[PDB]
This record gives sequence, structure tokens and C-alpha cells, in this order.
Amino acid sequence: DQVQLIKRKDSGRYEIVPIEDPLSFEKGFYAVIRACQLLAQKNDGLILVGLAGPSGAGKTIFTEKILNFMPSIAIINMDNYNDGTRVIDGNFDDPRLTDYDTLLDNIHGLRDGKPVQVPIYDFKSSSRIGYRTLEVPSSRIVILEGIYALSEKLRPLLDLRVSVTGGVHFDLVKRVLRDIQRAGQEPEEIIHQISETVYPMYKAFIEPDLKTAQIKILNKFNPFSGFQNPTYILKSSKAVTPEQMKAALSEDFKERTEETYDIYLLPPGEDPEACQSYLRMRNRDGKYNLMFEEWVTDRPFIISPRITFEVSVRLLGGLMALGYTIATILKRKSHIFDDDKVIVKTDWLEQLNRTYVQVQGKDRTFVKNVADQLGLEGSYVPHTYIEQIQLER
Ligand SMILES: Nc1ncnc2c1ncn2[C@@H]1O[C@H](COP(=O)(O)OP(=O)(O)CP(=O)(O)O)[C@@H](O)[C@H]1O
Ligand SMILES: [Mg+2]
Ligand code: NA
Repeated sequence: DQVQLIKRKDSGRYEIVPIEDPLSFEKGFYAVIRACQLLAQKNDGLILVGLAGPSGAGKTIFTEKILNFMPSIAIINMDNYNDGTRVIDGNFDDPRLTDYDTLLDNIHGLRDGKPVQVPIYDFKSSSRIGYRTLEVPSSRIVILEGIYALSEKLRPLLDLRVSVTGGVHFDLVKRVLRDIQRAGQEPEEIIHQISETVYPMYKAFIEPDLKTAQIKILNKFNPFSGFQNPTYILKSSKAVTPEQMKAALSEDFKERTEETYDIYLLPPGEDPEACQSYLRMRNRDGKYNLMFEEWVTDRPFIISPRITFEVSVRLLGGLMALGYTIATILKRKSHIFDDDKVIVKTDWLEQLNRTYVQVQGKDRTFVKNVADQLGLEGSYVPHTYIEQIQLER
């Protein structure tokens, strides 16, 4: 865990000695920070670090913890370099999406001290909407975060190669194992076959790059962290119009609309319309998200950690190949007001032909009072949408 430097023979710049042992999330967080402090005291110019890993392993929450610890660093999200015209698919996992010409040019400019125009990618329209000016930050630390941040085209220009594995990406594999395990099967052999089925590109394209990491962070998933800081939801059948929300709520609430499509998946086996733990595939603005449906009902609230990570549609085919079945499809159209801390929205679901109001957030007192501000008392429905269609048979 001791970070030490060694002069890389190809240049005069020093480099971190590879830590062969995988590291904890909290310990890897401190190993990365101290490695940057040492690399910035022994090498001049830009300190570029590649942060690679699968979707869901925790590299996003890793970055936003480094940013809150050090606001003087800049984070570059590698998916902003995507070019939808390169592939005919919409799979974000596809390594053929990144425009390496713009990427490599951006890092050569930042190495020469120049500010560069880094692209901004809108997944809803699947196009590059514009650019943002990124100067070399004060810390001179730039984090390139992406699934292929340790690709062969980027390793010569990286000063530190960090990989993040595990998280909810691996927890889904253990969850599927809990659902489909048969007696006599060696668990490590089934785990391997689950990963090949549900993540058909991890072993081939993603993992080989992660082995070349100098700090290998293994993020062990915590099932109890979600319910420590969960999402509190109040659902109402009242007809609070979006015009009434705009006026009642503060001007800090930003207004937006969206259409989502939820696919509810049941595990294989005979759940007699009960003991049913759903997996939810959500489609929203060009992204597919897998969600775990772990719910507690404290009237009038409904509470859930809302554990979710981005997945390819291929994951749906893999789950169904492993016995998971589609219970129902829920198509909705939503009108959202977002305080960035509290969300007040109205959802219209086609299958119910009804309109519901939803106040959600991580601060339970903030959710209750905002719902009281809209006069929602006496109209609460403490049930999930999938539970409402079940009740209205
Ligand atoms: N050790 C852990 N304990 C609890 N939750 C964890 C976890 N590691 C990862 N997660 C969960 O993983 C989810 C998504 O991971 P995160 O966004 O942090 O990294 P990521 O970039 O790989 C996913 P995405 O690509 O969709 O952004 C979050 O809901 C987070 O709570
Ligand atoms: Mg539901
Ligand atoms: Na069995």
C-alpha cells in the first residue's frame, strides 16, 4: 500500500511502482491521492491518470469522492468522446465509439499547457451537442474516467493506471447465482459462466486492460449501505398540476420532461405471485439502467436504496437466456421538478391510464414537508407502480 516511484526508462518521468495486491475502496482512495501527490512533486507538466473499470464497479462514485476531497482537479468523462455514427449499435460498452482523434488531441494540448475544447455528448440525441473549454486545473491532475481508460492508445500518455472492479457490477453476478444455482455445481465455475453470458465483452475487451493497472481497486459491495441512506418516496393520487408545482416550489427547482420504459424481470423458478424479487430494466434518454427492487413500506412512505447502474440491452438477452422472464412493461411520461436534492414529479402510466404525483429524495423530512406544502395529506398510495397493477387486477 506504500506508494513509491520509479523512473520509467522510456523518458525521464517517474512512475508508480505497480501494487500487485488488490486494494480496498477506502484504501485505494488514499493510495491514488498520495500517488498523485508524489507524481506531481517528481514529474513536471500534466498529471494524467486513467481510471478504468466496468460499468457499476464504482468508478463514478470514486471520482466524485476525489473531487469533493480536491476541487482543484478536473474529471474528464471519456464517454463524452463518443461518436454514434461509428457503430450501428447503441451499446455504450462498444470500444469503437470513442473518437480517439479528439481525445488524443485534447491530452496533448493539456500537456503543452494549452486549454482544449473537450466535447459534450448528449445520449438522448446520440450526438455531440457542443464543446466545453477545459484548462489545466490548479492541481494539474486530470482524471480520464471510462471503461477503456487504460486502452493501448492511452497507456503511453497516462501517468497512473488505476482500475476499479467489483461493486454492483459483480454483485449482479452473485445475485443471479443465488437465483439459478443448482446442486453439485462448483460456484466459481458458474460465476464465470454467468459473467460470460451477462457481460459478453468483459473478459475479452475490458479485463485485459485492467490487468495493466498500477493501483487495482476492488470495490466490495455493501448490501447495508443502501438502506443507511435510502430514497424516501411519497406517492399521491391528487391532481397537482405542473403549473401548481412551478409556483409552489422554489425557483431552485429545475423543470424537465422525459419518457421512460421499465421492463420488470422475474427470476427463474416458481414464485407463486409472491416472494418475487424483481429486476427492473429502465430505458430513459438513450441509456439502459438495471435496477434492484428492494422495497420497504413505512406508511405513507415507500423506501428503497434505488441501486442502479448502466447496462447494455445485451444484458436483457443474457438474463432471459439464464431463465429470467419479463413480467410486464411499464411505459410512462413524466414531468419533473428537480431541486437537485428533492424531486417533485407527476407520472402518467399507460397501463393504468392514471396520473400520480411523486415526491422523492434522500432527506425524509424534506420529502414529507414538500409533500405537505403541496397539500398531499390524505391522498398517499404507499405502493410501488408494479404493486398497483398487481392490486388492480
Ligand atoms: N461497494 C458498494 N456498496 C454499495 N453500492 C455500491 C458499491 N459499489 C458500487 N455501488 C453502487 O453502484 C451503482 C453505480 O456505480 P457508480 O455510478 O458509482 O460507478 P459506475 O460509473 O461504474 C456505474 P455507471 O457507469 O452507470 O455510472 C450505485 O448505485 C452505487 O451505489
Ligand atoms: Mg414499480
Ligand atoms: Na439443485
